[PDB]
Amino acid sequence: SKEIFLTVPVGGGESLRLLASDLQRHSIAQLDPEALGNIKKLSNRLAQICSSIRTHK
Amino acid sequence: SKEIFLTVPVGGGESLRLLASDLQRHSIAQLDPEALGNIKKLSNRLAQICSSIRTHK
Repeated sequence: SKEIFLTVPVGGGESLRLLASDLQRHSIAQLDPEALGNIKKLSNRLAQICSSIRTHK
Repeated sequence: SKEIFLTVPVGGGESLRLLASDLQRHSIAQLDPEALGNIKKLSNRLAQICSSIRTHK
């Protein structure tokens, strides 16, 4: 494991392998309703951590 | 694999396991300079896909 990726199990079984070096839109737009919710929260919460970090200091 | 998580290899070896159900801030603030860059892009690009999807239609 060298590259970064997200694991979003389609529905509730097989886990998906989507690398950040590409981040396919459809791969996420083909998930289940419950999945879309998790993803949205993933980016939202994450975005908060970044700003919280001091990169200008 | 049922829960969603991100894999950010610290420096360049062992991959990290950070679930989205918690998303630890420090775990990301302790990574390497090259890692922080990838993460920031991960959330940015992802955020675009969401808005691209039609959830109001």
